[PDB]
Amino acid sequence: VIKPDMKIKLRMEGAVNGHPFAIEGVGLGKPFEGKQSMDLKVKEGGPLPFAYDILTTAFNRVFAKYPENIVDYFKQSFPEGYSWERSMSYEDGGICIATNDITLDGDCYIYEIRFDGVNFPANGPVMQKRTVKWEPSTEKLYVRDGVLKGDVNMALSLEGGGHYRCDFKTTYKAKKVVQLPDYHFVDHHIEIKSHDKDYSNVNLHEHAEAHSGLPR
Amino acid sequence: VIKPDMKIKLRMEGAVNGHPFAIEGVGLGKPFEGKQSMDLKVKEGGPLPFAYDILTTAFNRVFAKYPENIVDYFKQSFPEGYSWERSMSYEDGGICIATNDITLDGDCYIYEIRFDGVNFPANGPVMQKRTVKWEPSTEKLYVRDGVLKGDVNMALSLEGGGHYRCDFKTTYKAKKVVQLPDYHFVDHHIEIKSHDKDYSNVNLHEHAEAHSGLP
Amino acid sequence: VIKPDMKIKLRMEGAVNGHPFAIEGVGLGKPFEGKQSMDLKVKEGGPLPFAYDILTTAFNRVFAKYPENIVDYFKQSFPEGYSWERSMSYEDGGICIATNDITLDGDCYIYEIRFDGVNFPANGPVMQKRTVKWEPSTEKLYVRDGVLKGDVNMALSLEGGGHYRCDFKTTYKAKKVVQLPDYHFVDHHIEIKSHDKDYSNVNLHEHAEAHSGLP
Amino acid sequence: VIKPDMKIKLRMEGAVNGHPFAIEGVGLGKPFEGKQSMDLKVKEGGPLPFAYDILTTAFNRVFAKYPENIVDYFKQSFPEGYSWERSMSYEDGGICIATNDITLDGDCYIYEIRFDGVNFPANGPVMQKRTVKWEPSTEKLYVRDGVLKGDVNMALSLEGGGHYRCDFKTTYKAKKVVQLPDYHFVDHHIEIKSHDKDYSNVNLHEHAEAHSGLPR
Repeated sequence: VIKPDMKIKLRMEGAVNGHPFAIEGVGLGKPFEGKQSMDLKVKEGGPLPFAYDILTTAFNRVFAKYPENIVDYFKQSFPEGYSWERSMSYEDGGICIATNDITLDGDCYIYEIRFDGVNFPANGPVMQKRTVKWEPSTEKLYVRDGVLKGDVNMALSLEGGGHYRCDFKTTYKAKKVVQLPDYHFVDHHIEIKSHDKDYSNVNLHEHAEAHSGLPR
Repeated sequence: VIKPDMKIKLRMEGAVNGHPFAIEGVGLGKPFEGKQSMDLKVKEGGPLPFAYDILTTAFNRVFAKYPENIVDYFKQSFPEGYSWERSMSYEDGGICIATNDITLDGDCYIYEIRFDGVNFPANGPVMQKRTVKWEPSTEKLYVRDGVLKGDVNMALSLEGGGHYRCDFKTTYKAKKVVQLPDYHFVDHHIEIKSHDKDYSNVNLHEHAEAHSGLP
Repeated sequence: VIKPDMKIKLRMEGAVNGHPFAIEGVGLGKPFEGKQSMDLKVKEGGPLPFAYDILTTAFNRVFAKYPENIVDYFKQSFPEGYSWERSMSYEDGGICIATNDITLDGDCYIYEIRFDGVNFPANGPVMQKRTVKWEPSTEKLYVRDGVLKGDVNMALSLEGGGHYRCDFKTTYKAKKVVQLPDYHFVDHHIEIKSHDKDYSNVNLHEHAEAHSGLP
Repeated sequence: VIKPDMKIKLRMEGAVNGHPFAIEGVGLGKPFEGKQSMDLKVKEGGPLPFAYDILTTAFNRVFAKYPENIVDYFKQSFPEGYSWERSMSYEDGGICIATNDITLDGDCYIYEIRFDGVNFPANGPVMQKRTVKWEPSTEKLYVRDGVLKGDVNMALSLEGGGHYRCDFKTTYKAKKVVQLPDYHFVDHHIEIKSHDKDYSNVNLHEHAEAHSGLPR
């Protein structure tokens, strides 16, 4: 049920600082190559009055290249699928939380995403749209209470230099019993490859690969 | 346009650990006495698989008794009203965030509430429904960036003793220009007065009073 | 063995952002009235390159007025005494941690204090010495694992208005078995009454009172 | 002033939950190989009533292998040296903070370390000594206010499975003006290679290598 080429359809509904928005996307990815791409359109709440970048990691670790020697929690979970829950705590007190319920219909993954954020300062980099991109990162994954956790300290690069930090904590929950992996890592890189002026239209790419870190 | 007795209608839509739910409420309160009560009904997602208590502070500081010597940000904001944004960070890593948009229709406040929480551990007191009540508390309120902030370290009492801590951070935003207050406090006390077995029906009370502290 | 008037001697050794310092103090207080004062002198590391205010809460809850209806963990612990451990997490990522070991010699409490802080930004209000005073506050106290916990969200007022928040988490540990109290509060107010230009010499006051909250 | 083989002498003084201790160490490392090792002896406060593992990352990024294409803040800082300040926030509310002032005398680095920790629960993995080792990790490094920051979400493996998380935030401060690097990573792995029963004697090794993460 996992093919080398898969399709993606998503809808995100959410709010930031109380202002509602919705986004839909269609994309495709290569589960065994750890690559995916997507075209996204703002359907409600546009033009978004906050940095689009805070949304992009919400738009599926199935699309991570896993080696033979590491248990792949995500690929095992299908056809039933899995869901995730995530908090994103920014250094200036802004906080977002999101969830994705991921199902499979034929060769198309369907994401139902909810995203909510609060307490972003009016003069902060998020509401003033001064973010440039996410730096690449390494997520740490480990088992807790029979489910899988993923943590990572991320950073947005800012216009005119400097970085803006965010601590991500994710819980991933398979919809059926699956084999549990040992502690491992997923390196990833997410990139807006193109966008129009107010980000109503966005082409988004991600590359991700699991590994076991420095040996000995 | 603020009367001694006012009505309340609310809808909350939300999710905890990805589990969607919705609650409706009707109540009434006394803005100048700092009291309010309401009846709440789970309309979707019932029976709620998490402690009801995490929701109750989301179910309006206009219902706080303010003395003459303290600027009342909330009462000033009407008829236009105000909105709030809040994060609630629990000591075991559970996080909720909520927003309320509050408007006025005649004598009736209307709340549009959104509530979301994630990362509550399966074995923790929230998902295990081991909470008893919120202890009384005191919110600290202060101005930042031309809007009003409210912070408080809250605690839930737990079944079989002990407490479970949660740090609240709220931003309040008037829909019009109002006078901004100096640093002050709001003491409050929130109580579920009655409920049925699975909390499908709940009668909720709050009492709150602003003050300027210890000399 | 607790008298209406008691003396205090302390030494604090510490470091902020890796910069070592040391302070000595002599003072006196009134355990049953919940008042205390003291004179403090920087002995090493002067002139301190950070806001003095971050240190003052480290410079003893025995000097809190407890009513009859609340168990007094602190007064019970003497003559053996008690110790405390505390973290202070500021909103800009600055972190301090402190410990005090408190003993009794005749009529004189002796404090051995250690204080350390890191990650205060160069441009932040602590390293820029832009703090004015701590606002009055209310500590929440409650039992966990047979010892007493104290939590409070504190705020420093800043020069030119605005506030700077800090979350306090303390653990208090009696040196002997004592009666454990129920959930309660300690209101307190701490003030630098006088100081010289670079805070080499400081006269510090505190007033504190326990209570059970809002009904 | 940077040699392929360098010596290390350190003293750490500190307290955990108010109980004071002191440790001294002698070791050596290979700055260009990103390898170092050390023998440590508890001089005061033994036998330590808490997990030794909380101390080990306090016992110098000079010993990280840096590629040509990444600015090496640490090697540049010598002979004058640099200092660091660090907070370590554990998921059960335990908190440690430490500082190291690092100087150079001939071919020997001298570390003066202070370490303080509080609010470790009596029944937690630290006071009950149920930690096994630190998992390998990837530190994220970036410039802020003209100094270098390093953040990483770390994890201790626990006896009988499971992990215990800790968020590290470090500030590194060169003692002279040096070139500032772009955002980068340092993968590392720290290991107690041998110890006696109560950890009075410990042989500690670390391997570390800088890189720039996933490309494109």
